[PDB]
Amino acid sequence: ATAYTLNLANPSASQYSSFLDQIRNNVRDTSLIYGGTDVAVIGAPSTTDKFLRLNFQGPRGTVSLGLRRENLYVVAYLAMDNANVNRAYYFKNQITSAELTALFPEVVVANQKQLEYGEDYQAIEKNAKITTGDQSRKELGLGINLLITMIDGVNKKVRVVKDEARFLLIAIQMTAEAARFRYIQNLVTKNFPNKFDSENKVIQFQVSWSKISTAIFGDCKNGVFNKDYDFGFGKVRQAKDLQMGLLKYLGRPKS
Repeated sequence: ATAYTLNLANPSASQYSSFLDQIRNNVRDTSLIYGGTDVAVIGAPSTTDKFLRLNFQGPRGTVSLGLRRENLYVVAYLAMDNANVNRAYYFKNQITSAELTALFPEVVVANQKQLEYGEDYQAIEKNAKITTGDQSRKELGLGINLLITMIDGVNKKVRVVKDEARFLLIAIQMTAEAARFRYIQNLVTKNFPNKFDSENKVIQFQVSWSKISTAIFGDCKNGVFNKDYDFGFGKVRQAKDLQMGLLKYLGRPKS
């Protein structure tokens, strides 16, 4: 599969932004214009190019994440164990053994292992064993330095579910969610490269991806919604106020 790399040995705000735009440009169909806006839209499903590889390159090793091109959902990750041997962990309802070999060719078939829990946030959060606040992903925070610390929990280490789950929660939000929402991208660059607090607004955006994409696709004219909408953080009438980065595929515009 095609692969893009994020250098965490010498990080910079400009490089992080370029990384996110490479993801957006790879999966979008430039001929799709939703609600008269200039926001990128994911193209229709394909069988000739199903996955995308993202490499987190560090001074002491590289950890990789695999995503599905049709919706940016997570399918698997790659990391060396305590014996320095490469291993792959995957969600079975998302990818097959042969496809996994093409995605991560440095991992032999015998070292491919199925994950014992679902890829929905609720299931991953339970295994993360967070003990303060509402115990959800929000309590961990966000940021480049945080991604670096969480990667250390899986790079060249014996697998521990608690640490694996915490790594996945931050890796998914710093790639897929940041690609979908410029509000999240902007928080990361403003605070670069530090760890910082998350917000209720961040979570409200994430749970509303389908609803937001649907409103722009069928109830918006030249960037203006036909009625008021509230996704949790306030009333909105102009699509631009949502600062979207990538919309969900819902078909081609009518008329």
